[PDB]
Amino acid sequence: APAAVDWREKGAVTPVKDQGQCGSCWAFSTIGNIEGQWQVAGNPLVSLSEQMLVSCDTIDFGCGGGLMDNAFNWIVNSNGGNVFTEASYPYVSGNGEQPQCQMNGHEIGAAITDHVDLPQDEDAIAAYLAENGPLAIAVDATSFMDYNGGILTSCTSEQLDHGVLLVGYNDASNPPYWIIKNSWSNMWGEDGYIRIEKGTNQCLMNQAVSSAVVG
Ligand SMILES: COc1ccc2c(c1)C(=O)N[C@H](C(=O)NC1(C#N)CC1)Cc1ccc(c(Cl)c1)OCCCCO2
Repeated sequence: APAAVDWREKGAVTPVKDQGQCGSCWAFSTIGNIEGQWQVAGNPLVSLSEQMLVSCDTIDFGCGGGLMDNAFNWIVNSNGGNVFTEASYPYVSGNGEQPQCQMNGHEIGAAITDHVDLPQDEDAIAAYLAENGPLAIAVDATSFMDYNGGILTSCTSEQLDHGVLLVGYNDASNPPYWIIKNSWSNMWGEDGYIRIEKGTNQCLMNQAVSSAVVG
């Protein structure tokens, strides 16, 4: 594995979005992973629609939450692997509420076929992240609330409550660390991002790692 990766540089990362007062982090993590897997599949990097999932995902609970795996299933089983652009289906549940699903009028910006679950091991993950790009992961976010910058090495790691996106890492560093993109706008952490210690299962990060599949 490389000493450090960061798919933000490779241009696989859309800007930091805001999920608002709605429990749709599961939908951001999902979309962000599909954003990066589609880019890294050699396409124009494009912003995909989180509102699609929030309003239309019948396997999940919209603004009440969900699982990244179940979004991946619903996009395949229910939407023929199709994903609408942000542009054509903009995010509107920012202040907590859940508009009805509208299937028409939007434009497809990305397609998928399957998803995969990755091992609860950290070098393993580092090995998939660096070969494939941003990975949908779930975290204990308890210590994200008080986060203000730098490398978190004393994270509460007792329960998975939050979907986020893993975009890079760095072993050359003391301690080594992961780069994670959040959905709490660029006014939080380090312009939207948080760095946590790598190699201790910080915030239980290796527990629920997944990614969609393109082509
Ligand atoms: C289909 O709806 C479900 C079903 C089971 C759920 C969860 C949602 C769940 O608790 N999801 C977390 C979540 O939705 N967090 C919110 C935020 N921000 C809405 C509160 C975000 C989340 C939390 C934990 C997690 C995953 Cl993959 C996602 O790993 C699985 C741990 C137990 C599964 O908990």
